[PDB]
Amino acid sequence: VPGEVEMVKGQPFDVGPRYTQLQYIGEGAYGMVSSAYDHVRKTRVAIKKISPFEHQTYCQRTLREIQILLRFRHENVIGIRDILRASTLEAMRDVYIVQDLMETDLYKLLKSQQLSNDHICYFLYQILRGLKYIHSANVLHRDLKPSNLLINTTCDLKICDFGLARIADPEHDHTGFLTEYVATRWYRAPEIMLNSKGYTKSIDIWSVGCILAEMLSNRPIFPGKHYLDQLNHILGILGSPSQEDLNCIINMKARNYLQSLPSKTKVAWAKLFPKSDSKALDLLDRMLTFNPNKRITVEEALAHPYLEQYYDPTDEPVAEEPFTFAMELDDLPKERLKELIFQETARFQPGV
Ligand SMILES: Nc1ncnc2c1c(I)cn2[C@@H]1O[C@H](CO)[C@@H](O)[C@H]1O
Ligand code: NA
Repeated sequence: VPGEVEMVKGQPFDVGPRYTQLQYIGEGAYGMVSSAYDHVRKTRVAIKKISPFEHQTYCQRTLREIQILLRFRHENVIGIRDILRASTLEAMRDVYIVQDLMETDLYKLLKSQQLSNDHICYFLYQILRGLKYIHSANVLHRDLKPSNLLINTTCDLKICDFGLARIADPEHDHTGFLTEYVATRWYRAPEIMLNSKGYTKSIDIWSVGCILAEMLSNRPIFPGKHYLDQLNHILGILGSPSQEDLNCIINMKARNYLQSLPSKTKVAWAKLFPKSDSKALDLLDRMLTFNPNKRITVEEALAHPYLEQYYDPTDEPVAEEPFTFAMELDDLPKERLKELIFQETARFQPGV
């Protein structure tokens, strides 16, 4: 009963005999994710097809994702069940990451129903419980948003796609005005368009800040066409930055842009969100600060009263050891990255 190559969309998904009955799950600026029947574990799983190697940048992102996910182990973080790839370096064209199948994502859920303050609260907790574990290893997701937040029928939640993940390092965070980035625009912290590369845990807190407002209204906050517009959507709600708040902002252009913007007063949350728990609104406020230095940490957030029903310090594991990368890897020929990916996946080879 051979066959293999079922194709999701119009691309091959060579994962059989183990898995068959493939079904496209969705996007992935990264790779393509499908669901399939695992014949040994006799259960349906999710399997992402990554096809890098022809782009050094993709190679980097794929290697980081793999290396991190292979080393992480946490309930609110998606693990890797197996990794399929060619037994020959030369013949390896893509990598197949087999992961536990989740029913939906937070984005699909927000589009289908209005969450109760109870659901909103529980998902925030979980997101933060995973965030704590991730930050403990000094890792930054940098692309937290509704789609990267998988959820099952039992309301379980686990963080997604670490393709843009990197290690903190606030030493090389300054970058200059209007220096672009890859992460999803609607969730970019304001300092991203002003003077930051997003190399500090504060970048993750803002995103979660956006996600909370989102679960509270079933709509982005902050959309933005339109880079920069994004910067203006934020100021629209936060109001014009405080003096010393800048300021903190010595970047000629950044400081002048902000200066040329018509004064705008902050919009009370309880105003843009009438009928939402005050406890939740207070946390949000502390997550969406214009200044990254004043932004609430992942730990104080979990300790915030709105999560008091879930907060439990002896049941929110932390990373055993921090992580660090090259050291050269950023500037390295994509082929040498193919070897690292071929080595990192070695242990899953039914053979070598
Ligand atoms: N294990 C899983 N179960 C179900 N869906 C999954 C996963 C994984 I890994 C990713 N996705 C969905 O695919 C989208 C693109 O990354 C993500 O936004 C998400 O929609
Ligand atoms: Na994923």
